[PDB]
Amino acid sequence: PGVVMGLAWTAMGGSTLFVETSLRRPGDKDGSLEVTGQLGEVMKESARIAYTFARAFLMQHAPANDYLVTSHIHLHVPEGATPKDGPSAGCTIVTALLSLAMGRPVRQNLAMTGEVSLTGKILPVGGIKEATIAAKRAGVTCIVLPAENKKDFYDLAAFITEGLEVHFVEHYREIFDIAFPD
Amino acid sequence: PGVVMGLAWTAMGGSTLFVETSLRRPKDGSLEVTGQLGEVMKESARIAYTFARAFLMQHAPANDYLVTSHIHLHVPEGATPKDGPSAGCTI
Amino acid sequence: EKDDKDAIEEKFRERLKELVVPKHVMDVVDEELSKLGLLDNHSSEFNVTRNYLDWLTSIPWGKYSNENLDLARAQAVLEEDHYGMEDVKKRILEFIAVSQLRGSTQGKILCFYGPPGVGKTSIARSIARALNREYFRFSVGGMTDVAEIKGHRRTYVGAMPGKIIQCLKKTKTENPLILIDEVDKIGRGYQGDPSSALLELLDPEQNANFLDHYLDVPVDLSKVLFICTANVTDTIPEPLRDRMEMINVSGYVAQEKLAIAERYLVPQARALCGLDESKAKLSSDVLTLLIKQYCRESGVRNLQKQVEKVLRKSAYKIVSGEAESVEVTPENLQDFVGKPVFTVERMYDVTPPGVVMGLAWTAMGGSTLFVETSLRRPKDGSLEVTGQLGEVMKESARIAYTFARAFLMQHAPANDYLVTSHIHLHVPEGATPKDGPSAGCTIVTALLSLAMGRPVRQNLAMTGEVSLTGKILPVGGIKEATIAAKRAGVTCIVLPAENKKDFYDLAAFITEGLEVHFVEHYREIFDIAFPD
Ligand SMILES: Nc1ncnc2c1ncn2[C@@H]1O[C@H](COP(=O)(O)OP(=O)(O)O)[C@@H](O)[C@H]1O
Repeated sequence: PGVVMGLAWTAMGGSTLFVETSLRRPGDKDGSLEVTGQLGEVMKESARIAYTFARAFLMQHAPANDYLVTSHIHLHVPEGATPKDGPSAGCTIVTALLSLAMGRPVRQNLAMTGEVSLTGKILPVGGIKEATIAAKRAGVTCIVLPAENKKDFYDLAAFITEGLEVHFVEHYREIFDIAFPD
Repeated sequence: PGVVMGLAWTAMGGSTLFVETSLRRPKDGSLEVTGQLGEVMKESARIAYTFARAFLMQHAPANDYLVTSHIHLHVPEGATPKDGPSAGCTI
Repeated sequence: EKDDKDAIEEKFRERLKELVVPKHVMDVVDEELSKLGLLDNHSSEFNVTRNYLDWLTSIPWGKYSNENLDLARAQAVLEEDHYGMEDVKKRILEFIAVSQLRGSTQGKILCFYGPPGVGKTSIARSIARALNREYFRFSVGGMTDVAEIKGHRRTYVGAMPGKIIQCLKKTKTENPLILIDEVDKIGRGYQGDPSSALLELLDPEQNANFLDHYLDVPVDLSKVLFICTANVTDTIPEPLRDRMEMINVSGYVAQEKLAIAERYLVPQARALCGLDESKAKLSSDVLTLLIKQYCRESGVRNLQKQVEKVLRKSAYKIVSGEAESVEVTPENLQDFVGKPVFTVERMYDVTPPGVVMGLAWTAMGGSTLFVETSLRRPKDGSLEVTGQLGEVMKESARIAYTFARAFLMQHAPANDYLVTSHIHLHVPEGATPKDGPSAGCTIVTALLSLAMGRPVRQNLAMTGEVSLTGKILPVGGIKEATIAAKRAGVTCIVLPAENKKDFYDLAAFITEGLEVHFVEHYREIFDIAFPD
């Protein structure tokens, strides 16, 4: 729980990244989020946007849950030596925070990517070909992509697409059902 | 509610941008501005926040939403940098 | 081949007979002529020898333009060629008088600085005409290469002498008038620093012998009137400032702009458009309307473009056959220029509490400034400053805030607004960067007006640096600020007492109609801003 596999663009055929969340610390005080790793300014901002939406999404889904409001959460992307940037992992951060807050592991062999706004809308991201190739190399079964990237995904070669269950989403509410079927 | 469409200038012509605000937390309120916003755009948010806080006093005195609550302000497409006081009234 | 070369040698020798060639130059001619004698016409080096020797013969040696030394005639030329510019005209008249006493031509280094469009470049042509000199103009703003000043090496293929050397041939005299433009806009460069070359040009000791890179011989650059133009003096390099004599040209008020447009701008644009006075008519009201609404600069550069546009459309109208004669009345002005560009002279017609009008000065020209204060929130208060404020400007706000708190204790002890409230201070037009302690006293008035809830006296503009104890310090650009204040239609202007010299150096009509107050401490400003 608290670990979600993501997709990243790399010159060496792309790669898949992970997002790890953990409790940093065990009445009006509020929690805080710390982001570690060589994250760029755009990537750091996306974590703040994801953190705000994750808090808001929790009130509607589970008002009694106050894990994301009071607790202090540490977010780390492993392999900190390599620099990371881009809003690609915005939706991955939301799932990691939600999984940690709800204490439920995300669906196995599931990878997601795509920029997310603080209202929950999923925005298209570049490097669809690299992300899809890295997903197959990582041996994932389900891949979540923005709905606006449907043309990019279907423009790829036939032999790098079959065998992959791809989900196209517009809002994070659809990602929540896929990530946490229950 | 909390989302307003604005107008912007780009190299490839005009563009339309949205301004979305949300509650950061469920006694002084604070405003956080996200996105690759420039110094001029960041300052215009402070001016807009001050005026909107003052405008509510003369319009809805009983409404204390802006003075106490914590509001997060984000302009979508965070990868693309933005600057200018053009979006002052949209905020 | 030799016979053709012989004719080339003979014609070149004839040209140098009139010139008083220096001792070290004639030997250079002789050796080049000797090399030309033994070189064939088809040789590549023959062209270089032929061209270089031509340049040496073309440059005058000891030939001086016939200067005019009549004070009355020169003054009449200056008055008929330009309006105003008394300080510039006085220096030129004094220049002629000194030359008369000396009994021979002499040179000087002069600098004209002011807002663009004032007439710095145009007066240079009038001065040369009055002085019976030759006018030459070149610019150094944003220039990084020093080779342009002195040319390139002779052995280099496709190399030409420098602009000063090129100036000598075209002017055909050793006593020309040289104009340098955008001196304040020069900057440091990686390839080379032309500031060192400019220092030698403007140094009376160094310019006596100037070394180029093509002719490779010293040239007497003295006895040459050097005129340089700039927008501001602060950005001019310190060593260059000392060698230059600073003469200030200020902007023009609305009544001054109409006189320039009626007498100079309109006739010049009409003449170059092929029209006549009878066919094309521009009244005073349309010219007044163009200045008030279609222009905002302190100069007349933008006004000239608007006037030229009107004549261009009028010339097209008569050619197309719409009318034999075109009269530009205010009713049909929109058919020529369109909707007015500027509709409001000032952002705040009536200042609410916490709003005080200020004055700002730039290289662009004078400008008006506003300071707005508001309650950011309904143990210790805080002040937030917005806008593109510089480091100096932000610090002045801190000084003003501290003094404003102290002033309220001694004036309204029961009032704790400035200590127990969070106040946001904003200077509108946040896109434009702002810097300088000029608005120090303006910030104090804005904070005091907001705390007391009393609007400041209408049509009042103030400027001047304020100290921690309340002392008012002098500020620069008083002339530019006063012109902008007059354009903004203010009635009362508050200035530091140490700036009295700058304010009274303005023209009589500019000062007239303005209620100026000179202060040394902010206590006097409080009474003026808040009479009750
Ligand atoms: N007092 C004046 N009398 C006559 N013409 C003037 C006067 N002031 C300005 N002008 C006109 O305005 C124009 C100003 O342009 P110029 O001075 O060359 O710009 P800059 O100052 O940037 O070099 C000139 O062409 C000049 O004819």
